[PDB]
Amino acid sequence: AKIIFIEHNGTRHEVEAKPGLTVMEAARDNGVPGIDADCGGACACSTCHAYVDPAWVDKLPKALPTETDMIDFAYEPNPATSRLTCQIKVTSLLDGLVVHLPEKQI
Ligand code: FES
Repeated sequence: AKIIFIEHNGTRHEVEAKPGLTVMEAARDNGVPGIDADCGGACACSTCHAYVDPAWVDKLPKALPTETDMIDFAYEPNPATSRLTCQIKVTSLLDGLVVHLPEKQI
């Protein structure tokens, strides 16, 4: 599945990710800048935060309380598009998924 990461400045990064990996791993293992992922996908750091493109928000699983509580700590969270990428599992249906990276991670 192809996953597209776009930095806050418009720089586009494309990666191919096997179903089963998380979007965070897809970015981390392929050298995409803008994602720190300090806690390693344990949903406890909010440094894997990204804005899902509106065209894809409804195609993703609903966020769990534990995730939303963490997003509150993220840098400039967006109520409609913000997600923790380590909580998004890649599947063939997400082929073409577009994710916008924030200016900074906290
Ligand atoms: S990598 Fe820490 S919450 Fe996603």
